[PDB]
Amino acid sequence: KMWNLAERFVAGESIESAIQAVQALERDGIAGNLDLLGEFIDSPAKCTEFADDVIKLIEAAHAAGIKPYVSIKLSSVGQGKDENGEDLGLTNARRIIAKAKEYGGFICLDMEDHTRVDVTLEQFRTLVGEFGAEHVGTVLQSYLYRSLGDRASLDDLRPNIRMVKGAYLEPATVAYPDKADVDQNYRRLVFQHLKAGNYTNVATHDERIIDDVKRFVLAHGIGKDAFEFQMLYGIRRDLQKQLAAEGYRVRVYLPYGRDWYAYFSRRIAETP
Ligand SMILES: Cc1cc2c(cc1C)N(C[C@H](O)[C@H](O)[C@H](O)COP(=O)(O)OP(=O)(O)OC[C@H]1O[C@@H](n3cnc4c(N)ncnc43)[C@H](O)[C@@H]1O)c1[nH]c(=O)[nH]c(=O)c1N2
Repeated sequence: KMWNLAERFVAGESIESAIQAVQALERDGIAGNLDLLGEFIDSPAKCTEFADDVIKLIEAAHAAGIKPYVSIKLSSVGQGKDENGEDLGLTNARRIIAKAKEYGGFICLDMEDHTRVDVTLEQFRTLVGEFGAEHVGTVLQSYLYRSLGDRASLDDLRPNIRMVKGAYLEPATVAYPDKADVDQNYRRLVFQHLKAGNYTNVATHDERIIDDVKRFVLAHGIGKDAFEFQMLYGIRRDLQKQLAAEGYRVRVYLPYGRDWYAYFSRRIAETP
């Protein structure tokens, strides 16, 4: 009965359970951000199957009257694999974004470990050019030394970017080892993106940072339509509700699927 526990953080194992969970968030004035979980994705066949499963999700969400908003890791759809002379991740991402876009939806390219940052930001730029900044977004992680520079380099795209602290175990040659620096850099990324007038998703459960961002938005006259807070399903549900009740946009990341063990284990690891 790991599931009796994991149900807090994972919508369920089916597309149906995910849609039901988005519908519940929506009834509470909160948007959803769907994440298909998968573990075996280590072959071009399986990466493309995964992409097809994300597309089936997008169709089901659209059928259920939900604007598709889905986050994917490009490695899961073939990033770094060549199929007939083109990168499989880019090929599959195009299929997935085109389908989301047809239904007025949006895809976020999540950011993986440091080895995939350059390719992801190159691919993101390509895809923004093909589909528009209103339909594809990405993520920057405040623990990396390179992130402030990366954010500034994307300003010409006026891009939708989610700021996160960072999820991977990265060495000190790549990521600030001091949590104080990670947190200060997080504010810097959020504030520079907001000052540039780009749509910003403030993905954090750190209430001190949440309060400071509220302060910043107030002091700078930034509208509550210009950014949103984002949280993982099941973490600080009280803040999710409170921020929605105070007029902020809140969008909750909802993982689903049969392969939930690793995701669930990371939620357990991060228990305060
Ligand atoms: C919507 C969204 C989307 C993503 C990500 C986060 C979110 C919210 N992340 C993960 C992110 O990098 C970061 O690891 C987590 O958000 C945790 O960091 P915090 O900002 O919550 O602060 P921090 O880790 O400091 O935690 C702050 C507080 O939040 C609460 N909290 C956090 N985790 C909890 C838990 N498991 N159980 C109970 N309470 C908990 C506790 O109160 C804790 O003190 C991510 N990372 C990445 O590298 N690439 C990505 O694409 C993404 N995508």
